[PDB]
Amino acid sequence: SGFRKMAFPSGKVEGCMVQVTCGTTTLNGLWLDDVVYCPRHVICTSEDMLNPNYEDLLIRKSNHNFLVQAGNVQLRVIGHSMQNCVLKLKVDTANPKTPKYKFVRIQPGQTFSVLACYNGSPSGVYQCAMRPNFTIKGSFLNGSCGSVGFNIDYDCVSFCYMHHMELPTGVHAGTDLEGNFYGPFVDRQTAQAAGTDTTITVNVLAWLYAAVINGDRWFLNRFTTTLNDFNLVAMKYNYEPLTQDHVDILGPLSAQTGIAVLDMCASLKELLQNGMNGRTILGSALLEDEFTPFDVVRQCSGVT
Amino acid sequence: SGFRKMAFPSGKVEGCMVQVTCGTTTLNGLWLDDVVYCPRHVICTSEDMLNPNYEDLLIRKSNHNFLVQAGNVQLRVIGHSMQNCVLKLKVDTANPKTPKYKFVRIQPGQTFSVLACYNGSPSGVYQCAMRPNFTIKGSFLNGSCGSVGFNIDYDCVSFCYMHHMELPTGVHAGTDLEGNFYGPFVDRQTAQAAGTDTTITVNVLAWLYAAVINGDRWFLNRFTTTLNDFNLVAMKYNYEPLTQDHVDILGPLSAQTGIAVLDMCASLKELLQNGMNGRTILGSALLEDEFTPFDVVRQCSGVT
Ligand SMILES: *[C@@]1(O)C(=O)N(Cc2ccc(OC)c(OC)c2)c2c(C)cc(Br)cc21
Ligand SMILES: *[C@@]1(O)C(=O)N(Cc2ccc(OC)c(OC)c2)c2c(C)cc(Br)cc21
Repeated sequence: SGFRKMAFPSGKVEGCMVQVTCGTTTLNGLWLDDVVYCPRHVICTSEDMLNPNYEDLLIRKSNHNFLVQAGNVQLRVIGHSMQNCVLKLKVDTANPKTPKYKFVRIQPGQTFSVLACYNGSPSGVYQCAMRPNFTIKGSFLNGSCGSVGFNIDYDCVSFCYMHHMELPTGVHAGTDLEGNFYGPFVDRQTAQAAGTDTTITVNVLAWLYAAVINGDRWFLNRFTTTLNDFNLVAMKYNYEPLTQDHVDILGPLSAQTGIAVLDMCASLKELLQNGMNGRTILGSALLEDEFTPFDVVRQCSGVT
Repeated sequence: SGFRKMAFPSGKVEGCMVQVTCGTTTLNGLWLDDVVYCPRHVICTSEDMLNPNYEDLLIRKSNHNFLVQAGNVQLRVIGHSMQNCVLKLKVDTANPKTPKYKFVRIQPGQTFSVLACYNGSPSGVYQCAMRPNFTIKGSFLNGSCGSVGFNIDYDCVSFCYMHHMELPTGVHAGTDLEGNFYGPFVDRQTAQAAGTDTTITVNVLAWLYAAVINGDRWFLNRFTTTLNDFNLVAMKYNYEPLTQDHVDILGPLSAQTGIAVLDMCASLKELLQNGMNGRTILGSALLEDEFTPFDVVRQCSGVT
């Protein structure tokens, strides 16, 4: 029992972190097989980042200009190329610590672990979610670029995120491992609007099921609702519309607890319309949306 | 920017997790050098755990009765001994993945990372605190015993906690790595009272400084207080008394932000007497006490 914001064990990812230097800029790289992946803004200077011509800036760089260091061993760069907003540096040695891995593009509302790194060295790991507006509310300082987000399925690391920038609003933006930005963001120091964010409804409901499984039941009520009535409420409180797909993915939690999805929706509707009244759920005084139904199932069953 | 409940990278600890089996009981062990550390209740059956005579139960066991498995390789047990509530199994091979390590007994209010494990396999990592009442509000299921709590200072892993049991109130109890329980707990299925818990005052104030450093300033006020007046308030709201030592440890945060400790105490006093009024601080609607001044400094400076 107990419910925590749990990250994946970061070991398999720690073994991939390297330091990438290009001119005077240093950030983190991801060494998988004989390729080092890092944000392409590593080739920029402060002046360049206003409106950089990446193709032109990369043309002034040769393999020997990219200094890749794994811990304290230098890697020999034999090739370089840009794919969207990432640089792929071919090294002459395959990472002996390369775990089994996939590159996956996550959907908004999905969660992942972040291994924050500085100078190629890991500093901390935390669990977060891709916000519906394609930002992540992480903890990143200058030097953290190239830190990655990932999930782990038994022995396979699915890399989903690479950190590229901080928005003026303190939220974070980045790409998948093919260099495609999540959201409308570009790797420039320009005016960039993070869209309207909403609350991940299916995740809040999954967290309400995690609360019941752990003893926090005060919010359960004598009411039910319909998907349409619940969606009027979710719309009013800037919550994502709940779909039949979301209802279906809550099925195992509904079966374990014996609480129908629509009955749990009526609890959430009452919590939205009335607040917590100075009470807590799983040690939180707000409605938590960074646990998916899969995360709740995994944590509550003990998947390793 | 951004502030997260961050755990240490778990890699160095993942390399130490093994599975320990004794008869029909399986739990986790910690393999450091040629010694495997695990909770001594591994030698018990459900009937034994009412009032077990550990000395007598250990006498019915030989080196060959302790089955230690590291991933999928069997370790040869050449010695066994009990130290307080832990079993130390001498194996014929030193763990090649043994990081630089220390065994430390943490103080109440101090924080640490937990690597939750089942069958010797890591499932997740989270940050938590040793509660003033010597319990931890973790996330542990049956099979998690032997999971460890740790801190990391550059390359050194300081092991502080080993998980032994769940209290009827869903909170967790365990020992340091010498087998000494934190708190009044014993490794028996008996009536065990977790004392009165209080809020870690210095940690809440450290988290208020983390909020100011990150933009959340609404709670700052035009007031100041004295240590004695603040302590009357802390006493009323079941908060730990603030000491001059706590004031001193908040010094670097006081210097960075330019907000005197007693001025921040007056903000906390107003928050305690008036509540949040439906507002949030670092994405939380309650006063967070699981970040020490050292954790805030580390996260806000970028220590790897
Ligand atoms: C990351 O470590 C950086 O290299 N970095 C500098 C930077 C990143 C991105 C952009 O524009 C898209 C600019 O524009 C000038 C600079 C940086 C910063 C500043 C913040 C964080 Br958090 C991580 C990184
Ligand atoms: C841990 O993995 C266990 O082995 N385990 C069983 C258990 C532990 C401790 C005690 O008494 C002190 C008893 O008494 C019967 C059984 C267990 C349990 C039940 C819960 C959690 Br969480 C972890 C572990």
